[PDB]
Amino acid sequence: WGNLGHETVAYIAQSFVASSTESFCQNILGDDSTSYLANVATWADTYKYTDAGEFSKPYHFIDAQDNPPQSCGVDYDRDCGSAGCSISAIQNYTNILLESPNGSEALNALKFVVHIIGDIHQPLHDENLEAGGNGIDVTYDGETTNLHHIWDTNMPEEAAGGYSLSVAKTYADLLTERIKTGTYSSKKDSWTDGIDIKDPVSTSMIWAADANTYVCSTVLDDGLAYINSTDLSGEYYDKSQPVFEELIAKAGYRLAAWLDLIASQPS
Ligand SMILES: *[C@@H]1O[C@H](CO)[C@@H](O)[C@H](O)[C@H]1NC(C)=O
Ligand SMILES: *[C@@H]1O[C@H](CO)[C@@H](O)[C@H](O)[C@H]1NC(C)=O
Ligand code: NA
Ligand SMILES: [Zn+2]
Ligand SMILES: [Zn+2]
Ligand SMILES: [Zn+2]
Repeated sequence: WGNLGHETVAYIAQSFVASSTESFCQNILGDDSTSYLANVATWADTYKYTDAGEFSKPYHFIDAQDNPPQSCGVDYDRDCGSAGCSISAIQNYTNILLESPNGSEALNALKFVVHIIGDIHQPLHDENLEAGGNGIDVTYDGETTNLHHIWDTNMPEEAAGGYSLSVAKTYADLLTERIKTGTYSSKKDSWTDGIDIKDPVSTSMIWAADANTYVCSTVLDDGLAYINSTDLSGEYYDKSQPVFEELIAKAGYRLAAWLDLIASQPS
Protein backbone atom coordinates (compact mmCIF):
# COMPACT_ATOMS: atom_id res chain seq x y z
CA TRP A 1 0.00 0.00 0.00
CA GLY A 2 0.85 3.65 -0.14
CA ASN A 3 1.09 5.80 2.97
CA LEU A 4 -2.67 6.11 3.56
CA GLY A 5 -3.12 2.31 3.49
CA HIS A 6 -0.26 1.74 5.96
CA GLU A 7 -1.36 4.45 8.35
CA THR A 8 -4.95 3.10 8.28
CA VAL A 9 -3.76 -0.39 9.11
CA ALA A 10 -1.67 0.99 11.99
CA TYR A 11 -4.50 3.07 13.46
CA ILE A 12 -6.81 0.03 13.37
CA ALA A 13 -4.17 -2.01 15.20
CA GLN A 14 -3.90 0.68 17.90
CA SER A 15 -7.68 0.22 18.54
CA PHE A 16 -7.33 -3.52 19.21
CA VAL A 17 -4.05 -3.97 21.12
CA ALA A 18 -4.01 -4.58 24.88
CA SER A 19 -2.74 -1.77 27.10
CA SER A 20 0.41 -3.68 27.94
CA THR A 21 1.09 -4.05 24.20
CA GLU A 22 0.53 -0.32 23.66
CA SER A 23 3.01 0.44 26.42
CA PHE A 24 5.57 -2.06 24.99
CA CYS A 25 5.35 -0.47 21.56
CA GLN A 26 5.35 3.14 22.79
CA ASN A 27 8.52 2.40 24.77
CA ILE A 28 10.34 0.90 21.80
CA LEU A 29 9.22 3.69 19.50
CA GLY A 30 9.78 6.64 21.92
CA ASP A 31 6.30 7.92 21.14
CA ASP A 32 3.35 7.80 23.53
CA SER A 33 1.02 9.79 21.34
CA THR A 34 -2.33 8.49 20.08
CA SER A 35 -0.59 8.04 16.65
CA TYR A 36 2.35 5.95 17.90
CA LEU A 37 1.97 3.08 15.33
CA ALA A 38 0.59 5.24 12.52
CA ASN A 39 3.58 7.62 12.84
CA VAL A 40 6.03 4.83 11.88
CA ALA A 41 3.84 2.79 9.43
CA THR A 42 5.42 4.38 6.27
CA TRP A 43 9.07 4.26 7.41
CA ALA A 44 9.91 1.07 5.50
CA ASP A 45 8.79 2.74 2.28
CA THR A 46 11.23 5.62 2.75
CA TYR A 47 14.08 3.47 4.08
CA LYS A 48 14.07 1.23 0.96
CA TYR A 49 15.19 4.14 -1.26
CA THR A 50 18.40 4.75 0.68
CA ASP A 51 21.66 2.89 0.16
CA ALA A 52 21.47 1.44 3.70
CA GLY A 53 17.87 0.25 3.17
CA GLU A 54 18.09 -1.08 -0.40
CA PHE A 55 18.44 -4.63 1.00
CA SER A 56 14.89 -4.40 2.41
CA LYS A 57 13.07 -3.70 -0.86
CA PRO A 58 12.08 -7.38 -1.39
CA TYR A 59 10.65 -7.51 2.13
CA HIS A 60 7.44 -5.83 0.92
CA PHE A 61 6.48 -8.75 -1.33
CA ILE A 62 6.05 -12.46 -1.78
CA ASP A 63 6.10 -12.96 -5.50
CA ALA A 64 3.65 -15.82 -5.85
CA GLN A 65 4.25 -17.85 -9.02
CA ASP A 66 0.64 -18.85 -9.56
CA ASN A 67 -1.53 -18.52 -12.70
CA PRO A 68 -4.20 -15.90 -12.07
CA PRO A 69 -7.06 -15.59 -12.52
CA GLN A 70 -7.37 -19.32 -13.31
CA SER A 71 -5.45 -20.47 -10.27
CA CYS A 72 -3.98 -18.69 -7.22
CA GLY A 73 -1.58 -19.85 -4.52
CA VAL A 74 1.51 -18.95 -2.48
CA ASP A 75 4.31 -21.32 -1.54
CA TYR A 76 7.06 -20.06 0.74
CA ASP A 77 9.97 -22.08 -0.58
CA ARG A 78 9.01 -21.55 -4.21
CA ASP A 79 8.12 -17.87 -3.92
CA CYS A 80 10.22 -16.16 -1.26
CA GLY A 81 13.53 -16.18 -3.22
CA SER A 82 17.15 -15.79 -2.17
CA ALA A 83 16.87 -12.06 -1.37
CA GLY A 84 14.09 -12.61 1.21
CA CYS A 85 10.45 -11.61 1.20
CA SER A 86 7.64 -10.32 3.40
CA ILE A 87 7.32 -13.71 5.08
CA SER A 88 10.99 -14.15 5.88
CA ALA A 89 11.10 -10.53 7.15
CA ILE A 90 8.12 -11.15 9.43
CA GLN A 91 10.01 -14.14 10.88
CA ASN A 92 13.26 -12.18 11.30
CA TYR A 93 11.84 -9.03 12.84
CA THR A 94 9.29 -10.86 15.02
CA ASN A 95 12.13 -12.98 16.45
CA ILE A 96 14.20 -9.86 17.15
CA LEU A 97 11.28 -8.46 19.11
CA LEU A 98 10.76 -11.78 21.05
CA GLU A 99 14.48 -12.21 21.82
CA SER A 100 15.89 -8.66 22.11
CA PRO A 101 13.04 -6.14 22.66
CA ASN A 102 15.39 -3.80 24.60
CA GLY A 103 18.27 -3.92 22.08
CA SER A 104 19.19 -1.55 19.31
CA GLU A 105 17.47 -3.62 16.55
CA ALA A 106 13.98 -3.57 18.14
CA LEU A 107 13.10 -0.11 16.80
CA ASN A 108 13.43 -0.97 13.12
CA ALA A 109 12.05 -4.50 13.77
CA LEU A 110 8.83 -3.01 15.10
CA LYS A 111 8.55 -0.49 12.25
CA PHE A 112 9.06 -3.36 9.78
CA VAL A 113 6.38 -5.55 11.41
CA VAL A 114 3.84 -2.69 11.40
CA HIS A 115 4.47 -2.03 7.69
CA ILE A 116 4.90 -5.50 6.32
CA ILE A 117 1.77 -6.97 7.94
CA GLY A 118 0.03 -4.21 5.98
CA ASP A 119 1.79 -5.18 2.69
CA ILE A 120 0.95 -8.91 3.07
CA HIS A 121 -2.69 -7.84 2.83
CA GLN A 122 -2.30 -6.00 -0.52
CA PRO A 123 -3.12 -8.80 -2.96
CA LEU A 124 -0.64 -7.52 -5.62
CA HIS A 125 2.12 -7.56 -3.02
CA ASP A 126 1.58 -11.34 -3.09
CA GLU A 127 1.76 -11.92 -6.86
CA ASN A 128 4.63 -12.37 -9.36
CA LEU A 129 2.76 -11.61 -12.61
CA GLU A 130 4.11 -8.51 -14.31
CA ALA A 131 6.05 -7.49 -11.14
CA GLY A 132 2.88 -7.59 -9.04
CA GLY A 133 0.89 -5.80 -11.74
CA ASN A 134 3.41 -2.93 -12.08
CA GLY A 135 3.78 -3.91 -15.74
CA ILE A 136 0.05 -3.75 -16.41
CA ASP A 137 -0.71 -0.23 -17.63
CA VAL A 138 -4.28 0.96 -16.98
CA THR A 139 -6.40 4.07 -17.06
CA TYR A 140 -7.86 5.36 -13.79
CA ASP A 141 -10.13 8.39 -13.85
CA GLY A 142 -8.49 9.50 -17.11
CA GLU A 143 -4.93 9.14 -15.84
CA THR A 144 -2.37 6.63 -17.04
CA THR A 145 -1.10 4.44 -14.22
CA ASN A 146 -0.69 0.72 -13.54
CA LEU A 147 -2.71 -1.98 -11.82
CA HIS A 148 -0.37 -2.25 -8.82
CA HIS A 149 -0.48 1.48 -8.20
CA ILE A 150 -4.29 1.70 -8.19
CA TRP A 151 -4.47 -1.01 -5.50
CA ASP A 152 -1.71 0.65 -3.47
CA THR A 153 -2.93 4.19 -3.81
CA ASN A 154 -5.61 5.47 -6.23
CA MET A 155 -8.42 3.27 -5.00
CA PRO A 156 -7.85 3.40 -1.23
CA GLU A 157 -7.37 7.19 -1.40
CA GLU A 158 -10.60 7.56 -3.35
CA ALA A 159 -12.46 5.44 -0.79
CA ALA A 160 -10.94 7.25 2.22
CA GLY A 161 -11.51 10.71 0.66
CA GLY A 162 -7.85 11.73 0.80
CA TYR A 163 -4.27 10.74 1.54
CA SER A 164 -3.16 12.34 4.82
CA LEU A 165 -2.62 11.01 8.28
CA SER A 166 -5.83 12.59 9.56
CA VAL A 167 -7.80 11.06 6.66
CA ALA A 168 -6.18 7.70 7.58
CA LYS A 169 -7.34 8.12 11.19
CA THR A 170 -10.91 8.76 10.10
CA TYR A 171 -10.79 5.79 7.68
CA ALA A 172 -9.40 3.54 10.42
CA ASP A 173 -12.27 4.64 12.71
CA LEU A 174 -14.70 3.56 9.99
CA LEU A 175 -13.13 0.14 9.52
CA THR A 176 -12.69 -0.43 13.23
CA GLU A 177 -16.45 0.05 13.67
CA ARG A 178 -17.03 -2.54 10.93
CA ILE A 179 -14.90 -5.03 12.93
CA LYS A 180 -16.38 -4.33 16.34
CA THR A 181 -20.10 -4.08 15.55
CA GLY A 182 -20.68 -3.59 11.81
CA THR A 183 -20.06 -5.31 8.45
CA TYR A 184 -17.25 -7.61 9.70
CA SER A 185 -18.47 -8.27 13.22
CA SER A 186 -19.83 -11.79 12.62
CA LYS A 187 -16.73 -12.97 10.75
CA LYS A 188 -13.78 -11.25 12.48
CA ASP A 189 -13.65 -13.84 15.26
CA SER A 190 -12.15 -16.25 12.64
CA TRP A 191 -9.57 -13.76 11.31
CA THR A 192 -6.86 -14.93 13.67
CA ASP A 193 -7.40 -18.67 13.14
CA GLY A 194 -4.02 -20.35 12.83
CA ILE A 195 -2.05 -17.53 14.50
CA ASP A 196 1.08 -18.95 16.23
CA ILE A 197 3.84 -16.81 17.70
CA LYS A 198 6.17 -19.82 17.65
CA ASP A 199 5.74 -20.07 13.86
CA PRO A 200 5.90 -16.65 12.15
CA VAL A 201 6.32 -18.26 8.67
CA SER A 202 3.19 -20.39 9.01
CA THR A 203 1.19 -17.51 10.44
CA SER A 204 2.18 -14.90 7.85
CA MET A 205 1.72 -17.45 5.06
CA ILE A 206 -1.90 -17.96 6.13
CA TRP A 207 -2.41 -14.22 5.78
CA ALA A 208 -0.58 -14.01 2.47
CA ALA A 209 -2.53 -16.96 1.03
CA ASP A 210 -5.78 -15.29 2.14
CA ALA A 211 -4.92 -12.00 0.42
CA ASN A 212 -3.60 -13.80 -2.68
CA THR A 213 -6.99 -15.50 -3.23
CA TYR A 214 -8.32 -12.04 -4.18
CA VAL A 215 -5.84 -11.76 -7.07
CA CYS A 216 -7.98 -14.38 -8.78
CA SER A 217 -11.45 -13.45 -7.44
CA THR A 218 -11.15 -9.68 -7.73
CA VAL A 219 -7.92 -8.13 -9.01
CA LEU A 220 -7.69 -10.03 -12.36
CA ASP A 221 -11.00 -11.87 -12.74
CA ASP A 222 -12.32 -9.41 -15.39
CA GLY A 223 -9.46 -10.51 -17.63
CA LEU A 224 -6.72 -8.48 -19.25
CA ALA A 225 -8.79 -7.45 -22.30
CA TYR A 226 -11.10 -5.54 -19.99
CA ILE A 227 -8.34 -4.36 -17.59
CA ASN A 228 -6.13 -3.02 -20.35
CA SER A 229 -8.91 -1.09 -22.12
CA THR A 230 -11.41 0.16 -19.50
CA ASP A 231 -11.22 3.07 -17.05
CA LEU A 232 -10.95 1.21 -13.76
CA SER A 233 -12.43 4.05 -11.60
CA GLY A 234 -15.99 2.90 -12.45
CA GLU A 235 -17.29 -0.59 -12.01
CA TYR A 236 -13.77 -2.02 -11.27
CA TYR A 237 -13.40 0.32 -8.28
CA ASP A 238 -16.94 -0.54 -7.19
CA LYS A 239 -16.14 -4.22 -6.94
CA SER A 240 -12.61 -3.69 -5.56
CA GLN A 241 -13.58 -1.37 -2.68
CA PRO A 242 -15.22 -3.98 -0.38
CA VAL A 243 -12.22 -6.25 -0.93
CA PHE A 244 -9.41 -3.76 -0.16
CA GLU A 245 -11.42 -2.39 2.76
CA GLU A 246 -11.86 -5.82 4.35
CA LEU A 247 -8.16 -6.62 3.73
CA ILE A 248 -7.04 -3.36 5.39
CA ALA A 249 -9.31 -4.21 8.29
CA LYS A 250 -7.88 -7.72 8.47
CA ALA A 251 -4.34 -6.33 8.35
CA GLY A 252 -4.97 -4.06 11.33
CA TYR A 253 -6.81 -6.71 13.33
CA ARG A 254 -4.12 -9.29 12.65
CA LEU A 255 -1.32 -6.79 13.30
CA ALA A 256 -2.84 -6.06 16.72
CA ALA A 257 -3.09 -9.82 17.54
CA TRP A 258 0.48 -10.33 16.48
CA LEU A 259 1.78 -7.39 18.54
CA ASP A 260 -0.15 -8.67 21.55
CA LEU A 261 1.65 -12.03 21.22
CA ILE A 262 5.01 -10.30 20.78
CA ALA A 263 4.50 -8.21 23.96
CA SER A 264 2.71 -10.91 26.05
CA GLN A 265 4.03 -12.42 29.27
CA PRO A 266 2.14 -14.85 31.57
CA SER A 267 1.42 -12.93 34.84
C1 LIG B 1 17.26 -9.54 10.01
O1 LIG B 1 17.24 -8.14 10.12
C2 LIG B 1 18.54 -7.55 10.13
C3 LIG B 1 18.37 -6.06 10.40
O2 LIG B 1 17.56 -5.48 9.38
C4 LIG B 1 19.23 -7.82 8.79
O3 LIG B 1 20.58 -7.33 8.90
C5 LIG B 1 19.25 -9.32 8.52
O4 LIG B 1 19.77 -9.68 7.22
C6 LIG B 1 17.86 -9.93 8.65
N1 LIG B 1 18.00 -11.36 8.44
C7 LIG B 1 17.29 -12.05 7.55
C8 LIG B 1 17.59 -13.52 7.48
O5 LIG B 1 16.45 -11.53 6.83
C1 LIG C 1 -2.77 -6.50 -21.38
O1 LIG C 1 -1.55 -5.90 -21.17
C2 LIG C 1 -0.57 -6.78 -20.63
C3 LIG C 1 0.66 -5.99 -20.23
O2 LIG C 1 1.24 -5.22 -21.29
C4 LIG C 1 -0.30 -7.89 -21.66
O3 LIG C 1 0.60 -8.84 -21.07
C5 LIG C 1 -1.59 -8.54 -22.03
O4 LIG C 1 -1.48 -9.47 -23.08
C6 LIG C 1 -2.58 -7.51 -22.51
N1 LIG C 1 -3.84 -8.10 -22.91
C7 LIG C 1 -4.61 -7.47 -23.87
C8 LIG C 1 -5.86 -8.12 -24.22
O5 LIG C 1 -4.27 -6.40 -24.40
NA1 NA D 1 10.90 -13.75 25.06
ZN1 LIG E 1 2.63 -0.80 1.08
ZN1 LIG F 1 2.95 -1.62 -3.64
ZN1 LIG G 1 5.78 -1.54 1.54
